[PDB]
Amino acid sequence: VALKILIVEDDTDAREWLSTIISNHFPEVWSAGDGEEGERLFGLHAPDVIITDIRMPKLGGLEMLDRIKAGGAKPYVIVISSEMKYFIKAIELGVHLFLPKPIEPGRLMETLEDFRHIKLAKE
Amino acid sequence: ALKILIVEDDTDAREWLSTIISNHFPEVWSAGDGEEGERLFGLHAPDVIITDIRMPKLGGLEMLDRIKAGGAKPYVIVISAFSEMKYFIKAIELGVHLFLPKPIEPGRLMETLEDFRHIKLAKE
Ligand SMILES: [Mg+2]
Ligand SMILES: [Mg+2]
Repeated sequence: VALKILIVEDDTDAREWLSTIISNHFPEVWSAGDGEEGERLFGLHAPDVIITDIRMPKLGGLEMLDRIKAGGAKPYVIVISSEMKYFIKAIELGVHLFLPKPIEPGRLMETLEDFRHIKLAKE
Repeated sequence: ALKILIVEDDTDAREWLSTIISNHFPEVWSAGDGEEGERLFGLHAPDVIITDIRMPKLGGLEMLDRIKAGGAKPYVIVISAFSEMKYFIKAIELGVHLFLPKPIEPGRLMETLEDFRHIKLAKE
C-alpha cells in the first residue's frame, strides 16, 4: 500500500538530491542514472510513480516509458523538463505531470502526496 | 582559437553549455564523465576545461589531477553545485580559475571565456 517511487536522472548530484528529499517522506524510493537501469528497476520493483529525465545516455526517458507502457503497466509519470517534439511524444505516452528544472521541492512533494491519496482510494 | 572541453554528467546541462558556447567559440568538445573527459583532453589538448565534480567513473577533481600530473596547465572552470568545504579546498589546491555553480550564469561564463581568449591572444 506504500507508494513506490522510481527516480531516473542522469545527473549524479540531482539524482541523489531527489532521492534524499523524497526518502525523507517516502520509504519505497529507488533511483537510476539512465533509461536502461530505469527500465530494469521498474520491472524489479513495479513502482507506482516514475520521475524521469528525457535526455539521458543509453536510453531516453521517452523510449524507456514506451517500453514500459508497452508492457501493460500504467504508472503515474512525472517528467523532469527544449524541443516541442519531446513534449508532444510525452503526451502520446500519457505523461501525467511536467516539472520544470530547477526542480521545486514543495511542488514535487505535494504532487507525490496527491498520488498516494489516489492509491489508497483504490489500494 | 580558444579550445574548450565541457565535462558534465547531466545531458541537458551539457548540451545547453555546448550550444551557448559553440555560438561564439568554434572549437568545443563535450564529455559525460571524467574518464571520457580525460581521453578528450589527451586527444585535443584544450585550453579551457569546464567541469562538474561528482560524475560516474571518474570525478572532476581526480580527472583534473591526472591531467595536471601530465604537465598541462589549462584554464579551469568548475560548474559544481557541491555541498562541502572539502571539494572547494581540493579544487583550489589544484588551481581552479572560476567557480560557476548551478544554475549557471551564462553572462558570467561568456565574460570569463572571453578573458581566456584574450590571454591566449596576448600570449599568442
Ligand atoms: Mg553533474
Ligand atoms: Mg539530467
